Amino acid sequence: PKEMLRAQTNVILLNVLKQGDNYVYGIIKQVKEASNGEMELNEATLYTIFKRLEKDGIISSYWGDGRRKYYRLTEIGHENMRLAFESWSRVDKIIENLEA
Amino acid sequence: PKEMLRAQTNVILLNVLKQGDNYVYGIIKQVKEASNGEMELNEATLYTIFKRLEKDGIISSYWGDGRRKYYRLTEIGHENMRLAFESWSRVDKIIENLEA
Ligand code: HEM
Repeated sequence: PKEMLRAQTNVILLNVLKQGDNYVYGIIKQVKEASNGEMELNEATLYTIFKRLEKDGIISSYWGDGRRKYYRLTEIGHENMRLAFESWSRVDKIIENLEA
Repeated sequence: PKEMLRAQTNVILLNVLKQGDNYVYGIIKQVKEASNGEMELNEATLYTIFKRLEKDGIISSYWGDGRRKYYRLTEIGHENMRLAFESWSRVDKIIENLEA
């Protein structure tokens, strides 16, 4: 399901930036390692996602020191992540209660 | 965020039906209890969601024995849930690796 995959990719990318500002190739490498090789993201996929996140004010970009484009979570992006994490956590506990 | 709330509601409703076929008022009651009262879903919200899920072949409906409309996960709906659970579980382990 394409839109769920995009949702999953967005969550992963935001959690990478939560660990620290990063650039596209560094993010790909980190996600490849964290997924034991099972998730090899494409440069162009990240550009597509980051254009939307920047438009929405969730992340911002800035140049490093061949200069790399770095991305950072914004203050709004951090707050949105925390709200999402807390509400999905409540969902998890609801589902836990529905089973046993 | 409205679309994330809808995503959360969909997941909860599908997990209710995973526990057994059910009807709208019974589902509301179960979700209210499982959320310790914090999630009181509206009849009309469930109708909206169930119209889409039925259209998509994820659930189907049938009459009980004042007769209630019962809903069941379909074979496709069960398979979609399992695939979603497995892939989001992989996401969780990816995020775990990104932290420590
Ligand atoms: C860790 C925090 C999580 C976030 C931020 C998150 C976010 C999202 C988003 C954004 C979507 C798609 C809806 C949209 O893009 O508007 C989605 C879909 C979904 N999530 Fe999560 N999610 C999280 C955790 C979980 C967990 C723990 C489960 C386990 C039950 C789960 C199950 C699902 C399912 C089944 C869908 C598919 C919804 C559909 O196809 O309609 N998610 N999630």
